[PDB]
Amino acid sequence: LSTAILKQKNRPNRLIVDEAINEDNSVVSLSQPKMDELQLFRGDTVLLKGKKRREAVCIVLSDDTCSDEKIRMNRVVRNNLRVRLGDVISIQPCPDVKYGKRIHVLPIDDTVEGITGNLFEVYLKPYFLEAYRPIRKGDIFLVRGGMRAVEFKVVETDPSPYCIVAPDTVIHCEGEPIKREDEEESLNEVGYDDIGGCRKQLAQIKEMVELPLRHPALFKAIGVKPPRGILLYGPPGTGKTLIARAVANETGAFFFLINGPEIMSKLAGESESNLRKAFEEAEKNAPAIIFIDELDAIAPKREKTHGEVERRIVSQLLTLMDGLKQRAHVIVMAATNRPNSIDPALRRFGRFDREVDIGIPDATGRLEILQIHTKNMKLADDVDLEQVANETHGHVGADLAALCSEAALQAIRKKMDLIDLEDETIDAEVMNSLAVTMDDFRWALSQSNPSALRETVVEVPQVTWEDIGGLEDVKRELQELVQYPVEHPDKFLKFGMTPSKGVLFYGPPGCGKTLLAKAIANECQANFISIKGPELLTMANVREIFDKARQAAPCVLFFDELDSIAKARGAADRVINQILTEMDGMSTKKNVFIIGATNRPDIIDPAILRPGRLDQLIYIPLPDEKSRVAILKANLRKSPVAKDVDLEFLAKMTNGFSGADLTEICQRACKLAIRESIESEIRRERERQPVPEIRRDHFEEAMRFARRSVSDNDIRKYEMFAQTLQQSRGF
Amino acid sequence: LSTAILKQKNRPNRLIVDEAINEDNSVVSLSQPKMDELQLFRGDTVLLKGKKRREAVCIVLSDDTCSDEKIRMNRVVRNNLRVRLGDVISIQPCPDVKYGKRIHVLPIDDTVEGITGNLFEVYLKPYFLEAYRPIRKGDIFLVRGGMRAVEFKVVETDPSPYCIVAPDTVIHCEGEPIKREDEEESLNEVGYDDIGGCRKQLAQIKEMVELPLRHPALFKAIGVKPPRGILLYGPPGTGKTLIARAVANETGAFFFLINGPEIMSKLAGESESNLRKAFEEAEKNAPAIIFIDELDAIAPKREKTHGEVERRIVSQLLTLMDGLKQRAHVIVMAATNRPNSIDPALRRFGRFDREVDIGIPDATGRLEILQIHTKNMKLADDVDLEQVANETHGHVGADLAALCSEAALQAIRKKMDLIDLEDETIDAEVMNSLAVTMDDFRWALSQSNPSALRETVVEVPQVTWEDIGGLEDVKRELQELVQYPVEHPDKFLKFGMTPSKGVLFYGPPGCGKTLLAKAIANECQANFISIKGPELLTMANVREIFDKARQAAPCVLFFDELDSIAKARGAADRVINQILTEMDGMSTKKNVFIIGATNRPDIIDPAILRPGRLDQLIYIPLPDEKSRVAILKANLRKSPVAKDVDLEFLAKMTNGFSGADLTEICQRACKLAIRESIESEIRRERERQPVPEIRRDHFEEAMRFARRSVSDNDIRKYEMFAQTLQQSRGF
Ligand SMILES: Nc1ncnc2c1ncn2[C@@H]1O[C@H](COP(=O)(O)OP(=O)(O)OP(O)(O)=S)[C@@H](O)[C@H]1O
Ligand SMILES: Nc1ncnc2c1ncn2[C@@H]1O[C@H](COP(=O)(O)OP(=O)(O)OP(O)(O)=S)[C@@H](O)[C@H]1O
Ligand SMILES: Nc1ncnc2c1ncn2[C@@H]1O[C@H](COP(=O)(O)OP(=O)(O)OP(O)(O)=S)[C@@H](O)[C@H]1O
Ligand SMILES: Nc1ncnc2c1ncn2[C@@H]1O[C@H](COP(=O)(O)OP(=O)(O)OP(O)(O)=S)[C@@H](O)[C@H]1O
Ligand SMILES: [Mg+2]
Ligand SMILES: [Mg+2]
Ligand SMILES: [Mg+2]
Ligand SMILES: [Mg+2]
Repeated sequence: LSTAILKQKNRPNRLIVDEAINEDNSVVSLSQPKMDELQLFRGDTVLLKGKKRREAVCIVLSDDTCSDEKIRMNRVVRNNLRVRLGDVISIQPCPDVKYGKRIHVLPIDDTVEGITGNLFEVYLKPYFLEAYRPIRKGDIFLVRGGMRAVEFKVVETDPSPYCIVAPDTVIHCEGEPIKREDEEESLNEVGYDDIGGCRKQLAQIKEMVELPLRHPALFKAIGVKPPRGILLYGPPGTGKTLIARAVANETGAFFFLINGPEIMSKLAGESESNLRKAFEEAEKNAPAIIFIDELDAIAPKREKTHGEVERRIVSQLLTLMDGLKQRAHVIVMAATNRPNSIDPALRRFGRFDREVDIGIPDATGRLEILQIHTKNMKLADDVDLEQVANETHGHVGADLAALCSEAALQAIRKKMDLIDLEDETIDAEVMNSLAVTMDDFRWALSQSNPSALRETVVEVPQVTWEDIGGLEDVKRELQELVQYPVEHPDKFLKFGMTPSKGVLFYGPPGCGKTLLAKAIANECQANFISIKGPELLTMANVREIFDKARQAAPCVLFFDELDSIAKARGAADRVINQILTEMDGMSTKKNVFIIGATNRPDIIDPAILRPGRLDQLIYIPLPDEKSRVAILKANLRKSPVAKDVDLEFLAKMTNGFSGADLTEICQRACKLAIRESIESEIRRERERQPVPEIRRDHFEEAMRFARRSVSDNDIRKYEMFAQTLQQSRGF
Repeated sequence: LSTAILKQKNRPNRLIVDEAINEDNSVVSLSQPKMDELQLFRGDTVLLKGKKRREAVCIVLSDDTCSDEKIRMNRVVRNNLRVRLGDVISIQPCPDVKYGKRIHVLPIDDTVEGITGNLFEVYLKPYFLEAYRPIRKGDIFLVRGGMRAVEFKVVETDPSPYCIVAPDTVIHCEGEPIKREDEEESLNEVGYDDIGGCRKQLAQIKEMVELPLRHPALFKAIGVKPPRGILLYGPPGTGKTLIARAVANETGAFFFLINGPEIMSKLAGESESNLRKAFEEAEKNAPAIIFIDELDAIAPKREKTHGEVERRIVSQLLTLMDGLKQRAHVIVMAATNRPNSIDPALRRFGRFDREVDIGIPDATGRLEILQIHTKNMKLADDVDLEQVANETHGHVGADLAALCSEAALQAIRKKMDLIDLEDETIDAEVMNSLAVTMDDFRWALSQSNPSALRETVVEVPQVTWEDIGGLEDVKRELQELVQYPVEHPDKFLKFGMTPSKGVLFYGPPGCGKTLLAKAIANECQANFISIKGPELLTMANVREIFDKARQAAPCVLFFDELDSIAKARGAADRVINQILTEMDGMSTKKNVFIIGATNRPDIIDPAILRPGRLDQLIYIPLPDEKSRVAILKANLRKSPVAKDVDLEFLAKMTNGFSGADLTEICQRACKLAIRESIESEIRRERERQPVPEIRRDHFEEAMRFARRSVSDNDIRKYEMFAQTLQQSRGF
């Protein structure tokens, strides 16, 4: 699997956190059989490994009420490891823990507000009375005393980082008290759990970055060289910088961060000095990561660049990238939202040759993002994040963070009648009551302008075969053309046939060509890329479409509305010839399928049909009576149709209708039902100051206005091309 | 021959390595007749020359069990020469070897891990006890002693580089111990054996570079001046830098390396200083090579350049190139992947006038690359590198190195369930078991995006006359037009006729024009360049195509789908007029053949047909019955067709079918067989929870759906142009 690196090892050292019974900050309880397997004894000091490299040293005890697979700890231990209930930790024996020489501690500010008592005497001394509590640098623990308990932070240890607080150890609380904001900033460090919708890409990053650095011998043994340069790219706001901070906070390697604007804001000469210093300091620390965020800020195309300093930065960076000895254990990551603006010399072998695409999240990916962002918001109980994830079509992670911000602001606007902008301090009874409801999310949805609306979406469609009425033969052909070479490639090797990767749908308008392309991509669970003819004529970029379909294989590359390009024949001639050239180079990829659709088969370019490009000509015809019943059933699945409606009769009397004409009939019936329902409630309001389902009368009224969208002469010509389209090339 | 310089001289001094019997690190055994021919005696110290200029001094002995053509040595001697079993060395008498004054040695780190004993006393003294072992600087030898033997490196010799370790010689092991990584980096130096698919180009480089430098008198005697500038060019990743390191590590000349980005990363003034210093230091060392890697980094087109410093670098380089006295014995090599971005003044006589094209490797060349890269990988036994070489179509050497990396990573992913990313050290039982299987290579193939897919391939096609059915007369014409002027030029001089270098294939679509062009290029063993019409209309660059066909002569330059250009008549007018101009200038090359194909002969530009451009008009017609049998046989060669299938009957009932229509019939039959086979196995799985060959029923079902791709009126018009196409020019 591609995500095997992210899988939990499920070792016995892994344990699940539980709610403590009597265990204080410095002890943890386990089941006795667990120590028997782990050979742990009583009174042993143990080391806990958690999230974001956080550590803790505590005492392991025996619990007869502890589960085998779980560990016992209080909320303080759960806090110090950045772990939560239900999360997994690791445990290992901790030897060589010596008595503390001197521990430097300090309290949290908001705990010692208004308190003038001696912190050491009143709080620290009783808590450290012969208990032999093991502590580590950076730990936070709650100490009772006085009217209110105060938390303290271990800022320095003698020795570091583990020590035992003996009664002979010197405990001192001098120094500037620790602000809660300082600990709060460290509490909310980014981790791999703060990225949603990037599970596959996070697996790639771990293999490319964390594996060659933690286990360089694993690559020397298999006799391969790991990459030195990783280029994260994607649209703006998709979380490349967020992944940078996640790797910064959850890697064992030394991490150096370079900002593009930071480097180029410096004078001519301090930029190169800072670049050289970054790579030098990364080589001094053996396993290191250099992240160059906004790579295209410092390394644009040398052909398209005016200043001398910009060109000297790019050459300096190329030199430093080439100067990595491959024995230095330095990996250079970079992020960019304009991957094609980067100097081509920086994307070669040995320099940023591996690329990770942090693309647009899909509906489930962006539901995961929404849960991450709302995880600390005060949500109401009626808010359905699954729904919000479904309407947020063109949103990226930053668009969803902005959407949650706007929802919170709408919630505040509903409470401004209770607050004032000029209060010295806000009311206390409005904070606890302040919650974001699903209505605020609907409002924020109506006002959000996504930044990723105008760019190609590559995802499995939700259109299913059940959305299509009839075309059972075409469904069989499409399965045998798109699914068999992908699912049973050995069959195609047995008979020596190579599969054809192209299909042309043609026929009258509104008969289901677009639905068929999406439905076959959905059944095969293949990514779907749709490029309408108008999008091509308003566009170098055809090359990016085919490259995008190559990266996302198995893919169905749909070229819809080819008739729009054909009518434009100029720019349309270049577009078609580019597409033909790409389809010739595309034959290598055995799992990218190209589909074209046109309802003007008389003007299609004959070269499109050459054996090897789109030689499978499938004719989607105007639906017959049985298919019309099926179309009407398929369109009305989401509608409450009353049982007296005879779809058999509706399909009998609509003779030359398309699938889209039948959809328009159902649309009119819903419009009549909505009008009747709206009139009914206005009449009720009129008297005070119904229409649950679409009935047969609505379909009668809607159908006497039915207009047939394909002429009889049109049907004749389409039937003629059903026989003579393969002959269109030649004369 | 063009590769005569690479041929082994097969001198008596050449010997084949053998597995030692009793020979230790300082002795080598030979057959007694070999010394009789070589006049070598017993106890003589001898010098061994191996790969990458490595040397060794040892003692020659007499072996009655040694072959005449082979030499005896242990693994230590085999290691010190960078030679392997089956490889050839050279031998010569070594006189004037004096006693050592002081030899500075040091051990390898991993050999002395955990060992605190005295290296000299325990190891070095017993091994050097009166044995009079001859040693050289940089030698590595294994010395027994203690619980574990330790290897030592000779870092300095008094005198250098040969010395005799007398008992009176001072042996000392002080100094920082030698890391194995340091020796490992020197072990894996690049040599001419680390380049695959460039045998012809390596021969060119040796003649242009290593011959004028080793034997300048050989050029003064024949009265010619050797070139001073060699330009390696090719697509990115094709191994130009690799050849640079190979020449650096396997030439007797002083080698200076200049990096384009290195030079231009310096300040305005240190760049010119570094260039001048490089050429000065190359002239101080008499036979020298200056390699300027990434030439286009420092020397772009002065017309297309903005900075003043860039233009001063180009002028500085032109001055230095012109300043080579031709008596300095300095050769300047350069590499570039944009040979047309270089200043035209640098490709003139006396400056980079010789060019070597490190092009795309072909199937056998890239099999050689794959063997080089996997030679230290742990491959399984089922991996077929010949197959991988066949699917990797658009790959260059760097794409194949990346492909082997991805295969190794897939192998690791299959073993992550046994390893952990957080282990302090990896498991030992998973390394030895970790091997790359052919399944990992198929996966890496499915994910590889080659960088050389979108560029012209120049190679001999695999299409053979047996792939074509019928057209026996056309095959005779093509042989008499393409093969006779190449194979029997004296015949064409006898009769005073000059051959015509152009052919126009025309006729109905799908009748074999593309196959005929590839088949004649394959029979003549000529390079084949194909330029489809769409590729031209999406493109200065026509000039590069004809230049590329001129460099690769004997070549068949195929202009396929000329009908696509004709229908576009603009950009198409410029393309045709450019092609016509090139065909006029192309008549000089007597061994570049141009072929055009069109299935719209009614709109071909009449100037194409002028006597001297494409005046040979060959009409490929719609196949007759006998040819249809031949086409069906040719298409089904790779398919398991059952014997009851009557191809004679199939061809009888398909009357007006093209070659491509018959191929489509065979494709449908294979699709029906695949569907039946897939249904059969699903039925077997259905009952548990066949179709070995295509039978006559499949061809019956497939043929009732057969559609004829050429109309009867189309056939009439094509037959009319079979008589009146030469008349198309004039009115
Ligand atoms: N995949 C994601 N998961 C969770 N939060 C995300 C994700 N992507 C974006 N966000 C949020 O959006 C914010 C902005 O994302 P960034 O990390 O700046 O994206 P970006 O790749 O840097 O885009 P740029 O810098 O404009 S090219 C982050 O701080 C997160 O709060
Ligand atoms: N066979 C069908 N089954 C169900 N709904 C259909 C069918 N054909 C058309 N429709 C409906 O009519 C709409 C027309 O879209 P399609 O027919 O898939 O695209 P089309 O064939 O290119 O025709 P266009 O887009 O109007 S030119 C669909 O979105 C459906 O709502
Ligand atoms: N012909 C070849 N034989 C063997 N290995 C090769 C060959 N070509 C490339 N490689 C491998 O691929 C790597 C990349 O080759 P390079 O030397 O970078 O090619 P290149 O010509 O320098 O391309 P540039 O520098 O981007 S223009 C080499 O280090 C080898 O490991
Ligand atoms: N005479 C033939 N013998 C064998 N196979 C043939 C023959 N003619 C056509 N084919 C098959 O049909 C395919 C069509 O390719 P060609 O006929 O060589 O190209 P063409 O003549 O330019 O016609 P196109 O490419 O369809 S416009 C070939 O790749 C073969 O698979
Ligand atoms: Mg950013
Ligand atoms: Mg549509
Ligand atoms: Mg290079
Ligand atoms: Mg062809």
